[PDB]
Amino acid sequence: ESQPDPKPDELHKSSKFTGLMENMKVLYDDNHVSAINVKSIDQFLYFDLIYSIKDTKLGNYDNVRVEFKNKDLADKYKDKYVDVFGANYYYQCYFSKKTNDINSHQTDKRKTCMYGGVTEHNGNQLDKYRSITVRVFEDGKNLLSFDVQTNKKKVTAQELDYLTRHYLVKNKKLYEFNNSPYETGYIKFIENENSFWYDMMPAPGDKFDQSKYLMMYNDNKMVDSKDVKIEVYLTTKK
Repeated sequence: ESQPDPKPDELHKSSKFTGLMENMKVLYDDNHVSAINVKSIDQFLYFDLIYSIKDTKLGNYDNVRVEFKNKDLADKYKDKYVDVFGANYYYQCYFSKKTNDINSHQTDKRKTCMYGGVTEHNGNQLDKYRSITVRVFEDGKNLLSFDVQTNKKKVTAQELDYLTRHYLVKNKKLYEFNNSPYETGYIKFIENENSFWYDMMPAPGDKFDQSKYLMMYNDNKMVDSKDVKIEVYLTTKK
């Protein structure tokens, strides 16, 4: 089944967001969580899992809390080896680790947080990368198309959304420090006779809540990388 295209729920307008657009841009910039074949090492609340994933590139985190929509999802992946991929946040992130009074001077642990992004490792690997075409519509016209790549058979929508928006930040300035050249944007995922979409712009007002925005990924929704198609619909600002 297909989510109706926007107009019920009309889209967020970037011109009515008066906060710092950088706080959206940073979620789809170069840095993101990516780990292959890792297992949970702890749990804070009953609907999350904690991973020791080090930020080898900048060391901004050593531990990542992954939050899910419900207990069933955390139970499904607990203690199993998985791949993790997603957009992380810091300012609103908190968790405690249950290391049983720990030792070895745990100290100086650097934390970050995310939602969903988890797929089983075993069985889900392709030998060679798969390409997925993204068609971009600007004011109704398809003026740009490009591909994103994944090595997973079942892939989260979060991973594909990140890769799509990363290209558009770098090449079409989708988000800038204090504005966007686009008024509205949505990303649409098509998988056989199912389709769904996400609003790409922040809610109006002077503050952007990163955690609430990223919470949409807590369903861990997945698509089959061989069947999915991506469309992006942007409208330009006056």
